[PDB]
This record gives sequence, C-alpha cells and structure tokens, in this order.
Amino acid sequence: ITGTSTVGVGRGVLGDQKNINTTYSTYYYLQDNTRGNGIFTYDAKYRTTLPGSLWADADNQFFASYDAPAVDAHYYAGVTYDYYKNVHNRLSYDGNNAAIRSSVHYSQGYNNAFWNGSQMVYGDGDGQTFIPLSGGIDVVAHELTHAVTDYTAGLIYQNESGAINEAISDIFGTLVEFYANKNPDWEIGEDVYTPGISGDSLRSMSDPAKYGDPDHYSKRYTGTQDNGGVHINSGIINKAAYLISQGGTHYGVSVVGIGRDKLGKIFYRALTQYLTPTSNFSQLRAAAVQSATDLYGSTSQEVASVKQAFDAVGVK
Ligand SMILES: CC[C@@H](C)CNC(=O)[C@H](CC(C)C)NP(=O)(O)CNC(=O)OCc1ccccc1
Ligand SMILES: [Ca+2]
Ligand SMILES: [Ca+2]
Ligand SMILES: [Ca+2]
Ligand SMILES: [Ca+2]
Ligand SMILES: [Zn+2]
Repeated sequence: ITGTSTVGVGRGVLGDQKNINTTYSTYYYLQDNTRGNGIFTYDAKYRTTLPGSLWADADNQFFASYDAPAVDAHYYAGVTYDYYKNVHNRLSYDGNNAAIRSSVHYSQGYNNAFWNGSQMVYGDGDGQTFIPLSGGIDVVAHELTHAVTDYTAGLIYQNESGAINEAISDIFGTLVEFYANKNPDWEIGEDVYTPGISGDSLRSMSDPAKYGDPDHYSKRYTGTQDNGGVHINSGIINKAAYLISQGGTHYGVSVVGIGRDKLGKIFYRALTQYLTPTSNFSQLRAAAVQSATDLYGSTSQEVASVKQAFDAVGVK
C-alpha cells in the first residue's frame, strides 16, 4: 500500500521485544519499505486461502499473542534479506528485489511451513510438535532459501536433487542463524520444535543420525515417502557442509574445517553458477569442488577440504 514508513514495536513468538518496519495509511501495516521492493506480512486467519489480508494494526504496537507469529515472520524475513544482500550481493530471492510475501496463522494446528511458488507460509503448530514456526530464524531463512533455489539452480523437489534442495535450505537457514548471532547452532528448528522437550530439534546437521537421518551415502533412503526422502537424505549433504565448516573425523576420514563464511561462499556459488534442476549428489560434489577452485585456487586448503568432506559422507 501507499503510505509513509514507520517503526513499530512488538514481541515475537519466544517473548522477545523487537522493532519492526511498518507503513502507515489509516492503519499501520506489516510492510517494510526499507528493503528492496518491500517485505509484506499477511494474516491467513486460520484458513488456507492465500495470501490472506495484509496485516493491519491500529496503533503500531504488536504485543498481543495473535501478533507474535507475524512479528517474527516479518522481522526474520528482513534479517534473511540482509544476509543475502550483505554477504552474497543478492537482492531478494530473484536477484532483482522481488517483494517478499509471508502469511502466518495458516490453517489450524498446522505443523509445517513452506514456499508455495510465490510466498512463504507458516503454520501455528499444534502446541505439541511445534509452536508458531516463524519463531525460528533458521526456519524463516530455510523457507526464503527455497525461493532462491527456485530462481537459480531450480533443483527438482524429489530424490537426490530434492535432498540437495533441502540441504541448501538447511545450510543457509543455519548461516542466517549465525549471521543474526542469537543462540546459533547447527540444529534445525530447535526454537519452535517440541516445547515440552528441551535440547532436541527437527534435524541435526552436525549429527543427522540423532534424528534418524543418514550421515553417509551408504545409508541413503531410496523409497518413495517424502518425495523420495528429501528431508531424510538431506542429512548426507548437511553432514558434508558441517564438516567443511567445522572439520572432524567421520567414519575414519578426517576433514580440515575452513569455517562458515567460506562454506557459504562455496555453496552460494555452486547454487548459482553450477547446479541444475537435475543435479545429483555426485554432481554437487563436482560443483562444490569447482566453486572452491574458482574462489581459492586448485591447490588450496578449501578445495582439499571439500573433497575430504564428500569422501567422509561417501559421495564421489
Ligand atoms: C514436520 C516438518 C518437516 C517433516 C518437513 N518440513 C521442513 O523441513 C520445513 C520446515 C522446517 C524447517 C521447520 N518445511 P519445507 O521443507 O519448506 C516443506 N516443503 C514443502 O511443503 O514442500 C512441498 C511443496 C511444493 C510446492 C509447493 C508447495 C509445497
Ligand atoms: Ca496493536
Ligand atoms: Ca539456535
Ligand atoms: Ca538452529
Ligand atoms: Ca523441543
Ligand atoms: Zn524445505
């Protein structure tokens, strides 16, 4: 909407206060004009029609329980925009400052979040498996990263290409969590998963097997559930990425860590210059090796570490 840029204040899903960029025209709307062509947050009102209504508030104060998922979807979309722009020189998900749209309060008891081809969508959870999913910065960045993938490599959402698609979203979800630097870790979704159980998460990148996901290609799933295991076989690539950054010895193979920033540079270049819709795990290895070669040179430690990490997870 047309209006003047304002700054509201509210509380997120975990109870933390933050400022939000809003727009005033009769009401205060969740419309941040400070980033690209805007970040827009909508109320789906417990239904499944999308996007719903652009979020309107009478006083620019967002402390009601019903407001909290909107506050966090809006704020964390801003953090994710800032990461891509400041770290990778990428302007929104399409590289041309496309408007970023999110809807919260999707459906009833909805234990998931997704990119629907056009926008982000967040359930509230059922209060047992999840609380409102926009409370997790890694979750928000995971979802916006699906849009980046769809505009770039275009990885088809099934089998190995789909597990790469998922891992790319977990990798950048985690790198955004580290960028914001509030309780960062290599786990996925810990801030919004299972409020009655401490210390768990939906997935682990550092140890995928903790949640039943493979950490080696010989343990890949090849059945048909979950689009051929896209949220399962992602553990193999997540483990490789964790090893590239942090190092370790895995099934006897030692990897020298090169740190998060270089991980992100290597995988961003692979995603945007080398991967294609049909890339498999072996082709990802080749894309990551070439990306590291471009950035650091063929004789670099960075290239050697990429090779070690893929060796450690059984991907040649
Ligand atoms: C219990 C939740 C677990 C088991 C799986 N979900 C996830 O890992 C993350 C959320 C996590 C980070 C909290 N959501 P996603 O991968 O973006 C869901 N993908 C999606 O719906 O694909 C299908 C689709 C395709 C095309 C249009 C529309 C829809
Ligand atoms: Ca208000
Ligand atoms: Ca965390
Ligand atoms: Ca996390
Ligand atoms: Ca938990
Ligand atoms: Zn995903």
